[PDB]
This record gives sequence, C-alpha cells and structure tokens, in this order.
Amino acid sequence: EWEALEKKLAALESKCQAXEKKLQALEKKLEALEHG
Amino acid sequence: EWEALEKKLAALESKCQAXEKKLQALEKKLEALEHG
Amino acid sequence: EWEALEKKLAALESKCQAXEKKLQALEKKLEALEHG
Ligand code: PRO
Ligand code: PRO
Ligand SMILES: [Cl-]
Ligand SMILES: [Hg+2]
Ligand SMILES: [Zn+2]
Ligand SMILES: [Zn+2]
Ligand SMILES: [Zn+2]
Repeated sequence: EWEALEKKLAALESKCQAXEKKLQALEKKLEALEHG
Repeated sequence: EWEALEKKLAALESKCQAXEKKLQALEKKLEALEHG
Repeated sequence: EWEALEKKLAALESKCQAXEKKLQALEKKLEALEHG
C-alpha cells in the first residue's frame, strides 16, 4: 500500500512536469509573436 | 493520517487535470492571436 | 518514510499552485493583447 502511494505521487510529479514544459513552450511562442 | 493524505492527493490530481484544461484553452487563444 | 511521503506531497502541492500563478499571468497577457 505505501508503494502504491509512492507510485501515485511519482505519476503526479511526471504529469505536472510535462504541464510545466507545455507552459514553457506557450510562453516561448508568445514571446516570438510579440517580437515578430 | 492515511485518509487525510489520500484526500489531499485526490484534490491535487483534480487540480492538475483542471490545470491541463486551462493550458489547452490558452494554446487555442495564442493560435488565434497569431492567426489574426 | 511516512514523513518523506508527506514532504513529497506538500512539495507537489506547492509546485502545482506556483504553476497556476504562472498560467494566470499568461492568461492576463493573452486577454490584454486580444482586446487591446
Ligand atoms: O516592452 C518591451 O520591450 C516589448 C517590446 C515588444 C513588445 N514589448
Ligand atoms: O500589473 C500592474 O501593476 C498593472 C495593474 C493592472 C494592469 N497592470
Ligand atoms: Cl506586444
Ligand atoms: Hg500540477
Ligand atoms: Zn510496502
Ligand atoms: Zn496562424
Ligand atoms: Zn478575451
């Protein structure tokens, strides 16, 4: 049961880290447009 | 203790899912701003 | 081990909340530009 909790936390971290990456990509595309 | 942690984990999973839905809507918003 | 699980969850909650603040700032920039 503690391993299952550890796995859920690790999967949530993975999801959020990808989320952060997609947000970084959006900000970069907006910067290219404003400076285009 | 166990139930209090599960409650917070479930709330965090729901928050991260809503976080993704917002990010997808902003992506469409940026695309429209560039396309105009 | 339990304390480490609690510490991980709290760090993930703080990270998602910082994520939300950054998304809100991006949304405000997109709203300002699309109606400006
Ligand atoms: O504040 C500035 O420097 C940038 C220049 C392009 C749009 N805004
Ligand atoms: O960020 C600021 O300080 C101002 C107040 C709203 C619009 N920009
Ligand atoms: Cl601009
Ligand atoms: Hg998140
Ligand atoms: Zn175990
Ligand atoms: Zn276009
Ligand atoms: Zn708008």
